[PDB]
Formats: sequence, C-alpha cells, structure tokens
Amino acid sequence: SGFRKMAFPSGKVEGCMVQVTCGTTTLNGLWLDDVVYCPRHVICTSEDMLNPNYEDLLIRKSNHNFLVQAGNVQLRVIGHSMQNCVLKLKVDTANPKTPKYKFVRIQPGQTFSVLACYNGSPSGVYQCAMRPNFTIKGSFLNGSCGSVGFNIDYDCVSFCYMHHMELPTGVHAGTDLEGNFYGPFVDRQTAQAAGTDTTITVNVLAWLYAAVINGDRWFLNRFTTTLNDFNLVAMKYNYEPLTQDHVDILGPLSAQTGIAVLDMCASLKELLQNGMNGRTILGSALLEDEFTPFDVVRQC
Amino acid sequence: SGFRKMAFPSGKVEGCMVQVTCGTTTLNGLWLDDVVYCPRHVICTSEDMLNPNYEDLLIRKSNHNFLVQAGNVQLRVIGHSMQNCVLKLKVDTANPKTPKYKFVRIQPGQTFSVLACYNGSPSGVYQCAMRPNFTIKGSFLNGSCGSVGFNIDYDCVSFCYMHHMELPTGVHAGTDLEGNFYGPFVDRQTAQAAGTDTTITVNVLAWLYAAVINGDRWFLNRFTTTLNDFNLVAMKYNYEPLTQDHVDILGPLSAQTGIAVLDMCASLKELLQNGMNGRTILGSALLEDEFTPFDVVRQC
Ligand SMILES: *C(=N)N(Cc1ccccc1)N(C)C(=O)[C@H](Cc1ccccc1)NC(=O)[C@@H](NC(=O)[C@H](CC)NC(=O)OCc1ccccc1)C(C)(C)C
Ligand SMILES: *C(=N)N(Cc1ccccc1)N(C)C(=O)[C@H](Cc1ccccc1)NC(=O)[C@@H](NC(=O)[C@H](CC)NC(=O)OCc1ccccc1)C(C)(C)C
Ligand SMILES: [Cl-]
Repeated sequence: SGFRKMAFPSGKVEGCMVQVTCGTTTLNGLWLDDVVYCPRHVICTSEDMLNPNYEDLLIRKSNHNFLVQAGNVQLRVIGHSMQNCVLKLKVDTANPKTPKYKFVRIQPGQTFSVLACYNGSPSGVYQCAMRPNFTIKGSFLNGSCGSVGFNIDYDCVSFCYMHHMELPTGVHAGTDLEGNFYGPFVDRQTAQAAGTDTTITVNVLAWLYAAVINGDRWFLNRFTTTLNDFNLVAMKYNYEPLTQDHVDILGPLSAQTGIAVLDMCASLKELLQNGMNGRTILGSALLEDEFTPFDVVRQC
Repeated sequence: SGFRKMAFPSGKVEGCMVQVTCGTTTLNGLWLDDVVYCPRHVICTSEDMLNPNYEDLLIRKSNHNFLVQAGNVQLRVIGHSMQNCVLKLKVDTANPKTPKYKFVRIQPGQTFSVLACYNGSPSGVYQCAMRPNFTIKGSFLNGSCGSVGFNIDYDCVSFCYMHHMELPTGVHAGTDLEGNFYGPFVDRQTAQAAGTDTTITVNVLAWLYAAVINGDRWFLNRFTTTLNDFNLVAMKYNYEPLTQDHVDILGPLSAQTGIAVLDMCASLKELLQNGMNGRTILGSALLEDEFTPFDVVRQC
C-alpha cells in the first residue's frame, strides 16, 4: 500500500552530469556519447543578456574557453555548435556510462523527474509536471542551470527538460534537449510573463482513481455526466478541457476500479461545486494534478 | 528559488540493491562490502509468521538455501548471522560499487530518502519522515521489504531504515541496519497497532520559514506568544510539544528572515485556530511537517 509523489531512480542520469565553465559562469552539462549539452547562455555575461546575438557571441569563443570537468577529470572540448537554445560541445571522450536514451518533447500535463545539480554535483531528485502554462514549479538554486528532467522506461532514459531560467515570480522555464523552449520564454533579459495557469484535469481524475484504488471512496457517487456537461463545469473552475483521448488514457484505471471515466467525472464535478467540506483525499486537502494516468498505474 | 519535497540522488544506493530468495519468499537485500543485509523474516513461510522461532528456523538453514542475485549474476553465500531482526549474509565477493557508508539510528521527526525496490530492482525514490509514533507513511508494494532509507552527507551514505512490514492501517514499520525496530513493533503476525500520531511542530515551523524565504508570507502577523501558551493551543490540535531545543534549532532560519521563532509560533497558532480561509502556503492547503530545519537550510 501507499501512494507518494515518486521520482525515478536517478543513477543513470547522475553518471551523465558534468560541470561546464565559461569565464566566471559555472553551470551543469549533460554528457552523452561524445557530446555535452548545456544552455547556450553559458557563453553570455549578465550584460550580454540584454540584447545578445548568440551567433556572434559564439563566433568569438574557442574550444579552449569551455572548461568541462567530469568529477575531477577535465574533458577536452574539440568542437562546438548551437542547436536552438542548447549548446553542443563535442569532447574527445565518449561518456562510458551513457545509458540507452532518447530526447522527447513532452506535452503540458506530463510529469518527469528532475535531478537538481550544482556545479556538476547532483543535489536531489523530485517529480515535476509541465504546467499548462509551460512553466514548472521546481527547486533550482544558483548553479542549477543545465539540470535535466527525464522519465525512464525499460532501462531507456527519455530526457525531456533542461533548466535555463527563473522568472521574477519564482517559476522556472527551460527547453527540451533540442533547445526549443517550453512556453513563450526566451534566453534574454526582456519582459516576459507566464500566462495564467490552469489545472490538469486528466491528472486529477487519475489521482481520484488512485484514491479509490487505495481505499479512499467518500467522494464517489452514483451519478454520471456527459463530457460536454463536465467541461462546461470544468471551464468555470479553471480546469483544462477533458478530451476523448484523455478518457481513453484513463480506461485502464476505469477497468481496474470498475468506475466509468464519466462516473468519476460526476464525482469531480461535485467536488468542484461543493468543495471538500473539510475532508481529504489521499491526505491532501486540494485536488492533486501532478500525477498522470501512467504514474498511477506504475504505482498501483 | 522554489521549495519541493526532495530526495537524495539514489545512484549510490542503487549500486547496493540485490535480490534475496529463501524458498518461495523473494525480497530485497543491501550489498555492502562482502555482506548482504535483509529482513530476517525472509526465512519464514506464511505459516511460520504466527509465532516464529527464528533461531530454530535458522538452525535448519544452509548457506546454499539463501539465493542472492545482483542483476543477472548470482552471489555465493558463505555465512550468516542474525543481529536482532536483520539477517546478515556473508558472500564471496565484495560489492565493487560499495559507497562510503555508515549505519545510523534516526530519531522521530527526522527525514530520510527511501529507494523503493522490487525484487532487487529500484522502482522509485521519495522522501519520508519518521513519525513520532515510529511509523513511516511510504509506498511499499509487493516485493518491497528490504528497501532502505538513507541520507547522504559529503559522498557518504548514512543508512537509517530497512523496510519489514505494514500495519493494518497501511502505515509502514521497519528497523535500523542493526535490526532494532523503530517503535514497539515485532516481526510476527500478531495484532499490532501504532500509537497516536502527532504533527511534528518544529518541522511545520521550518516549513513556514521556507515559505517566507520564498515569498509566501501572507500568514505572518505582528503578534507573539509564549512557548507555554503556544503549546497549550498546539496540544489541542495534536501537535507535538515544542521544546526550547526545537526553538534553538530554528535559530538560523529565524536569523535569515528576521522573524523570531515565537513570532512565527503565533502565526502558526492563528493558522490552527482559523484555518487557511482558502489560501495556500507553498501550494499546500495543509501544514507540511516532513521538512526538518536542516532540510529547509539545504534547499534555501
Ligand atoms: C543558472 N545556473 N542560473 C543561475 C541562477 C540560478 C538560480 C538563482 C540565481 C541564479 N540562471 C537561472 C541563469 O543563469 C539565468 C540566465 C538568464 C538570464 C536572463 C534571461 C534568461 C536566462 N538567470 C535567470 O534565470 C535570472 N532570471 C532573470 O533575470 C529574469 C529573466 C526573465 N529576469 C529578471 O529576474 O529580471 C529582474 C532581475 C532582478 C535581479 C537580477 C536580475 C534580473 C535570475 C533568476 C538569475 C535573476
Ligand atoms: C515484503 N517484501 N513484503 C511483501 C509484501 C509487500 C507489500 C504488500 C504485500 C506483500 N511484506 C510486507 C512482508 O513480507 C511482511 C512480512 C511480515 C508479516 C507479518 C509481520 C511482520 C512481517 N508482510 C506484512 O507486512 C503483512 N502485514 C501483516 O500481516 C500485518 C502485521 C501486523 N498484519 C495484518 O496485515 O493483519 C491483517 C492481515 C490481512 C491480510 C493478510 C494477513 C493479515 C502484509 C502487509 C503483507 C499483510
Ligand atoms: Cl494539501
């Protein structure tokens, strides 16, 4: 029994974290095969960030300006190129611990584990969701840029996130491993704000299913609803629309519990329109939305 | 910025997990140097658990009855000793991935990371607190016994917990790595109940300080309280008594923020007496008590 916000084991990713230094800036890089990936703003001073032309700033850099250390060992940079907002530093040595891996771009609402790092040293591991506004509510202190997020499937590590920046509101933004930012953010010092965040409806439902599976059933009811009627209510409470693809992804949990997705949707409607009235679900007083359907199945 | 439930990186511990089988029972063992540690009830059938005589059951055991597998490879057992409720299996090969390590017995209120494991295979990592009633609220599914809890300090793993059992209430119980149970529990199928759980007041306070540091400060107020007056209220809501040693532990966070500990105790008193009135702190609707003062300092 038991249900916790659970991160993937981080060993495979710990073996890939390295330290990258350009001038006074030190941050983290990801060492896979003979390439080290890191944020391209590693080449910028704080003053360059006002209006940087990364193409120019990178033309003025030599491989010997990039200091890469894997633990105590220095790694010789022998080439460099920029892909969107990520710098690719080719090194003379292939990471002998490179796991089987992929680069994937996740959709809002998807979860991943984050290996927080400082000057190449892993500090902690926690679970995150890509918010619908393409921010993440993480814990990234100074020297954490280049920390990565990932999921693991059958010994294969799917890297999905690299940390680049923090807004004045304290929320975090970054890129996939091809350098494309999630959300409307840019790696320069200009005005940018995250849109209004919403609740990940399909994840709340998956979590309610986790509650049932774990014996918490007080919120269940006999009632059913239609998808349109549910989303009309969902709209009002700042929930993301529930699509028929969501209903399909929830099918396996519906089967395990014998509760139709639309039966559970009526339970959720009632919680939105009446609150909880002092009770809790899985020990939470709010509806949790950072568990995907797949997270629940993996842990139930 | 940001504050999150954070586990230590699990790599060093993953390299220690093995599978231990005695008859039909399979669970997890911890492989350090040439010794494997596991719960001694690995030697019990479902029938033995009623009133088990561990000493008698082990007199009929040979080293070749214990099958240990590290990945795809078998590890030859060449000896055994029982220390309290932990079985120690001497093996012919020293784990080449043995980290620097120590065995420590934690106190209630302290936190540690748990590497949940299944048949020697890591499944996930999460952060736990030893409850004041010497239970833990984890996620331990089939094949989870022998999973360990730990802290990491300067490349050294301090193992503090090994998972043995789950009470009827769904809470979890275990031992230190010398086999001494936390709390009044025993490894036999007998009626067992956990004492009354209380809220870890000093941890709730450290978490309120984590909130302030991160800009979440709506709950602050001008008012102060005495330690005795605070504890009169706290007791009513099933909080642990706050001692002067607790107040002293909060000192560094008090200094960082300029909020005297007893001023924060009056903010907490008001939250207990009036609720949150719909707001949240660090995104939680309930007061969080599984962050120690040291945990907050590490992440802030
Ligand atoms: C990565 N290792 N770091 C260092 C760091 C991490 C955590 C806390 C402090 C420092 N970071 C996050 C960076 O190097 C990035 C680089 C960057 C700068 C600007 C735009 C994009 C990337 N720094 C930041 O994320 C900074 N954020 C900002 O400067 C934001 C960006 C919109 N603007 C901002 O805060 O403007 C007001 C302001 C106030 C005070 C100082 C500077 C700017 C940072 C979080 C470091 C302020
Ligand atoms: C460890 N690898 N496992 C396997 C497992 C993990 C999770 C879920 C199912 C199986 N576990 C936890 C064990 O082997 C231990 C061994 C044990 C048994 C009895 C006392 C001490 C250790 N099993 C348990 O923890 C079981 N717990 C109990 O039997 C508790 C002990 C007080 N009593 C109990 O549950 O009484 C009601 C009851 C209900 C159903 C069957 C038997 C008894 C377990 C959680 C597996 C029931
Ligand atoms: Cl909550």
